[PDB]
Amino acid sequence: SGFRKMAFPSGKVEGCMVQVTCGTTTLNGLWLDDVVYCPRHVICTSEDMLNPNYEDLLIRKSNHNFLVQAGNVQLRVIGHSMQNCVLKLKVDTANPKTPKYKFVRIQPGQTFSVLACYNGSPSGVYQCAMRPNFTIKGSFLNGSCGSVGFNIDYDCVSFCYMHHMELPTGVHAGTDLEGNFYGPFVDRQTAQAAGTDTTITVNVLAWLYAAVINGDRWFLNRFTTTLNDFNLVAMKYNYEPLTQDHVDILGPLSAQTGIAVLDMCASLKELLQNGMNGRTILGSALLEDEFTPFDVVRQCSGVTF
Repeated sequence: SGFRKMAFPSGKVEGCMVQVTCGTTTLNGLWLDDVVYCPRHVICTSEDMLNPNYEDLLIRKSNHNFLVQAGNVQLRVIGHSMQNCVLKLKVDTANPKTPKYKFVRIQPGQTFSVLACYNGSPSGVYQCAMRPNFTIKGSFLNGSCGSVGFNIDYDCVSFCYMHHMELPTGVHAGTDLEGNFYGPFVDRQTAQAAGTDTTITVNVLAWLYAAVINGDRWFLNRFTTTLNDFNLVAMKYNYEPLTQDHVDILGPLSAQTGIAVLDMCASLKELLQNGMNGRTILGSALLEDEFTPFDVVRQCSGVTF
């Protein structure tokens, strides 16, 4: 028992992190097989970021201008190309620690682990979610760019995020590993603001199931609701609409606890309208939405990698 914000073990990813320098800019790269992936803004000066023409800036760069260091040892760059907002540096050595891997593009509501890195060295690991406004609420200092987000399926690492930028509201934007930004964000120092940070309803319900499994039961009431009635109330509180597909996804947690999804929706409706009255659920005074149904099943059944 107990329920914690749990990250994937980071060992497989620690083995892929390198340092990339172009002139005075140092950030992180991901070394898989004989390719190093990094944010294309590695080629930019502070001044360049106000209005960069990446194709024009790249013409001034050769292979030998990209300095790649893997734990104190220099890698030889034999090719470079830009794909969307990432640079692909071809190196003459395959990473001997390359895990089985995939590049995925995740949906809002999906969670992943971040390995925060500086100068190609791991600092820490933590769990995030892709927000409905396509930002993440990370922890990233200057130097953190090229840090990656990932999920592990037994022995296979699915890379879903590469860190590029911070919005002045303190939230984070980045790309998939094909270099496409999540959401409308661009790698330019121009006015960009996040949209409404809506709450991931299906994730809140998963976490309420987690609470019941772990004996935290004070919020269970004698009520039920309908999807349409729940969604009338949810919308008022900037919760995402709940769909029949979401109900189906919560099936396993419903079955484990014997509490119908619509009964748990009725408990959530009462928590939204009444508040917590100074009580806590799984050590939180807020409704937590960064656990997916899959995350709850995994943590409550002890799945390993």
